[PDB]
Formats: sequence, C-alpha cells, structure tokens
Amino acid sequence: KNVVIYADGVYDMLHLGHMKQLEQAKKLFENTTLIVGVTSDNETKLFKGQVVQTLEERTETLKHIRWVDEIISPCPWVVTPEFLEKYKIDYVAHDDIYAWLKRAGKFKATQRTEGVSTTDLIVRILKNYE
Amino acid sequence: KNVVIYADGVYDMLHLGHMKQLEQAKKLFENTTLIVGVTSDNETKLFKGQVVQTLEERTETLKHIRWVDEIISPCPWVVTPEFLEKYKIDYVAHDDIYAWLKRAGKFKATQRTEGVSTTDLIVRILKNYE
Repeated sequence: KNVVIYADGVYDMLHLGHMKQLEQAKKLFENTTLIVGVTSDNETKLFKGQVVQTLEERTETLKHIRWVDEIISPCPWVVTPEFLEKYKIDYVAHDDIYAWLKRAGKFKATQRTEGVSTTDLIVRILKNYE
Repeated sequence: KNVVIYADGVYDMLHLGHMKQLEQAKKLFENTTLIVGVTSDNETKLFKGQVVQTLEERTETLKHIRWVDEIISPCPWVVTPEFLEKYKIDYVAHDDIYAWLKRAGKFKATQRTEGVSTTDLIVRILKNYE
C-alpha cells in the first residue's frame, strides 16, 4: 500500500510556502514515504543563481519538518529514470523537461503559496521605518 | 510512561534555533507529548517588543515541525500552577520568575543555538553587496 514520493528543490530559507508544498506531496496518497532531494551549492549557483544557505544548513532545517521521511542531500539536479529505479520512487512531486514523467504516469502536481516568504517578511519590517 | 512537556515562546520567523530547542524539549524523556504555547500579539508587543508575524502565521508554521504534538495558541504570558493542572503538564521546558517551577521539580532546561537566525541571514546577503 505504501507509495514512495520524491520532491526536490533548493529549500533556501525554508518558510511556510515550502512546508505547505511538502505537506501536499506527503499527502498525495494515504500511505506514503516522502523523500526530499536538496540541490547542491555548486549546481544551484550555476543553474538557478545564488543560494543563501549552504547545503548542510538547508538540509538540517528540512530534517525538522514533519512531512519529510528521507532526505537525499545533495540530490542530482535532473531526475533520471535510473534515479527513480535506484530509490524505488513511484511519483515525482512538483509545482518540457518533465514530459517523460507525465508520460509514465509518475508526475504529481503540487501548488505554491505566494506572499509567505522570508523575502516578503523583511519588507514587512521595513515598511515600519517608512 | 508518557510525560507531558510544555514549551512556550514567541516563535517569530521560526529558524533552526527554535527547531533545535523544540527537538530538545521533545526528547527530554523517552515517551513525551510536547505542547507548544504561542504568545499573543498584544502581549508580546506590550512586554517583549515588536513581533513580525501574526499569531496565526507563527502558529501555522509551528504546525509543520516534527517535534510539536499540540499547540496552545494563544497561550498565557505567565505560566501558573492552575495552568499546569488544567493541561496535565508534567514539565515546563525553558532555556527568578521560574523559581517556583524549579522548587516543584518541573523545570527542564534547554539551550539556545547562536548565529542560525533569520536576522543573521540577511546580513549574509548584504555582505555580498559590500
């Protein structure tokens, strides 16, 4: 009955937005194992641009989130069919590179939550000082 | 065998420091229930000074932390013997107003972790721009 779910991301400065997305992946089915992949520093910088916390910092925070069952840290930047087989992953959770996952029935959408983020929060502090 | 532990705080902009403290309270004994009390907006502002996130925001984030079993939100600013009886609390976890708790054997120390905080993190961003 147990379904293995994989979610990957940078998870920099984790906030309610990440946590809700993780909750959503974890609850895609009744009985799941959520594996979270955390991207390496070098590849995030090269491909996405700038990361604020190190790999160890971003991984250690994730360790404290209820929905997270296992962490792969670092994780590959791109998911492969081999990777899914290696870790016996049934579905990849995500918010076309992913065409092959949809074709295989292994693509599960999750949504984002705007406005909740660390960035937005210091704005809040500063509006105080006009 | 189960021990009820109570921890209270503001829990504004939750970071690894709060999470480690929560972990520590949760693991004081083998079998525990960790109850977390989150302080109200009005009383935090009046007594401590400024809060960045609302009561609902600070409580909803805490909901996602592994170690948290129950939340009282808002919680009283000061713990009373009546309060402990009401919620069948065995120990209060904390990092002299608390003399009475020590006297009763109900005071459990937990430690802080410096440098890990949201504030410290935007400093990190800004050192980039000299």
